[PDB]
Amino acid sequence: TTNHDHHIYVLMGVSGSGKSAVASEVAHQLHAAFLDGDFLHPRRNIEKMASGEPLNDDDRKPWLQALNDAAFAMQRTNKVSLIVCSALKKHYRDLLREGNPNLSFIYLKGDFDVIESRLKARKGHFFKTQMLVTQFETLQEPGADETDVLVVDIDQPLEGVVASTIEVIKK
Amino acid sequence: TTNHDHHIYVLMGVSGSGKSAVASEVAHQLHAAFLDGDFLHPRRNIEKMASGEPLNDDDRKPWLQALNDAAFAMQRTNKVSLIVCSALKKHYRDLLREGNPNLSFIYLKGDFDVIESRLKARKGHFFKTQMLVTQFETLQEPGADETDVLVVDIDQPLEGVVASTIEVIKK
Ligand SMILES: Nc1ncnc2c1ncn2[C@@H]1O[C@H](COP(=O)(O)OP(=O)(O)CP(=O)(O)O)[C@@H](O)[C@H]1O
Ligand SMILES: Nc1ncnc2c1ncn2[C@@H]1O[C@H](COP(=O)(O)OP(=O)(O)CP(=O)(O)O)[C@@H](O)[C@H]1O
Ligand SMILES: [Mg+2]
Ligand SMILES: [Mg+2]
Repeated sequence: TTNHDHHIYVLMGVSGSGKSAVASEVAHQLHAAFLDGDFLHPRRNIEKMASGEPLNDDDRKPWLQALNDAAFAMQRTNKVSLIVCSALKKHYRDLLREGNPNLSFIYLKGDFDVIESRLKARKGHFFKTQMLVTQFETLQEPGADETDVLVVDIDQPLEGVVASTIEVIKK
Repeated sequence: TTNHDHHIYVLMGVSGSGKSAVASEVAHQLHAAFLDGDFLHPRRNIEKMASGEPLNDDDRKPWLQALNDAAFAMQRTNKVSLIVCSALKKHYRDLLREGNPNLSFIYLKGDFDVIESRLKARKGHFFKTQMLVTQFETLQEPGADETDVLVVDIDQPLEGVVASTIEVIKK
């Protein structure tokens, strides 16, 4: 059932790195299957985040399995599938990876100052620092041993970010 | 938790009526969320479909509930959610409705003569007649009693269907 002929790409990196804004554009450009993973949490998770609370790792178990399932579905009918999922921790990455030998990660890498500048430029959006500091703390950048991780420089205008993304895709 | 100010539109209709192509531009242009519902089929379904066996109405139970779920999730954080899914039988429509008072359908409506010339329009595609008859055989036209169903006439070129879809959306 796994078409090793088709591929699935997971845009990752903290909140503010560019996942959504670049992924939209790439799928539109290569004309491909794109799925935002924020969309697959179980009804239980939506209420907990709505009740103002942070999901914990157990809550992410069923979500990432759903996403992994969704990875499975996209690559039956598309050669290029993009899924947005910040996936900061190396164990989430293994939850996605399992049974998907054809899934790989594209990591939109930047440092703090760059990503901070990016979110405060959100018109009307009040920017809270602790949130981004938790994102860096949680982030367990994939090492060299994570060999299905490709990497991208977000320090570049979106469109450059876009183009690089396409390259590492067509590379 | 149901944000009655954000809405989900399901692009329904037969296979061939433009569900995915129309929904991608409406998502692009409206800058809104788009989930294609093929991708939420349980690992079981991917295999039943792969082995070649059709799905019955039992195997869609779990899939449409996942989608209903997904609908819930998209409208927490977006005012306009579009979900592609054929939605042929009234029952499938009822199942997506459940829990989601803030959901609606946009019926990419056409007749047989039209959808067929279209599916045949792509090169290298070997078009099977029964496959679309069945489609129409299966179809349970949203009747006038289903008042969250809007309809868009497809006997119109791609762009007016995009434009009309957008109208029913902003209407
Ligand atoms: N290369 C770039 N240059 C300038 N702005 C960029 C950029 N890439 C993304 N942006 C903008 O930066 C902000 C981050 O957006 P984006 O929604 O894509 O990130 P994200 O999806 O990773 C955060 P979230 O997880 O909350 O969705 C947005 O304001 C976006 O328009
Ligand atoms: N209004 C229109 N004018 C011309 N071509 C159109 C059209 N709407 C759709 N198409 C084309 O018609 C065919 C059907 O595409 P599309 O993927 O949207 O159908 P669909 O989503 O209903 C297929 P399926 O349901 O099997 O997933 C494709 O060739 C698409 O490019
Ligand atoms: Mg995002
Ligand atoms: Mg389609």
